[PDB]
Amino acid sequence: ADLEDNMETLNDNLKVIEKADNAAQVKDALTKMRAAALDAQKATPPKLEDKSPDSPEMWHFRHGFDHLVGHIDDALKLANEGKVKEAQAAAEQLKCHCNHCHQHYR
Amino acid sequence: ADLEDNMETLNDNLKVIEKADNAAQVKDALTKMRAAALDAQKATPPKLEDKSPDSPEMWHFRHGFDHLVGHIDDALKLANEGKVKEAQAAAEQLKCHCNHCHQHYR
Ligand code: HEC
Ligand code: HEC
Ligand SMILES: [Co+2]
Ligand SMILES: [Co+2]
Repeated sequence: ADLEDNMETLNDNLKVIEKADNAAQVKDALTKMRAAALDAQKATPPKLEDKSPDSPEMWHFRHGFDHLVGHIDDALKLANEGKVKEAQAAAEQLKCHCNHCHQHYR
Repeated sequence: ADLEDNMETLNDNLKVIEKADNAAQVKDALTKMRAAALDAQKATPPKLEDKSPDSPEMWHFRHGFDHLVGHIDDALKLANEGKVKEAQAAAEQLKCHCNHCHQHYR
């Protein structure tokens, strides 16, 4: 998988969670999102290839993935409690993370 | 001013930007929000009253204000460049910062 594949996995699984109505469905989708975010988390993206690894811009980009993963983890815990609607609300709140990183990068 | 005061300032001024009758109200509201966020960063939220100031919880709470201030500063720069519509568009995205911190700590 590459960055584009991981991003499509995140995109589609948000909608799977929206469409779902049970905890198993939400858990499975969040687990796939976690794997995609972890797969994309470590690579320096093309626009930052020439920046220092500890540069502010690279730091903020890496933290975007770290924080996204943290909130996926929190949503997964809600699904594992059987709290379907709370997990779905947490998943919808992930969109803020998506848009924030995209707005910085583009 | 206390944390409740700071949050009222943030709420009122975010809505001012959305409803701004003229462009100059946007910069004025962003300026007040910036100060409210830096004041709030010096408070302890009720749900974290029993936690160490070095807890992961207090660290993430304080950091949320630094990140909010960074995006307020980006919007202020747009306003100061005369790009007030772009600044108003940027201000609407600030709601993600409010929602993220609230889901943890409000
Ligand atoms: C940075 C820390 C990111 C986070 C968090 C998320 N995405 Fe992303 N996304 C990122 C990059 C570097 C790119 C490629 C360059 C570009 O500007 O497109 C993308 C791209 C996408 C795409 C494809 C283009 C598009 O239609 O927007 C999608 C569909 C996408 N990203 C989805 C997505 C979602 C749903 C996220 C949150 C769950 C998300 N991304 C987080 C960088 C980052
Ligand atoms: C953490 C980093 C926060 C950010 C960013 C924002 N808010 Fe907040 N808010 C936070 C806490 C911990 C609390 C609870 C305070 C309490 O004493 O109970 C709040 C509360 C509010 C409220 C309600 C205030 C009240 O009198 O009960 C409002 C209206 C509010 N917050 C608004 C608000 C807005 C609009 C923000 C973004 C611009 C925002 N807050 C950011 C913590 C944090
Ligand atoms: Co968080
Ligand atoms: Co940012």
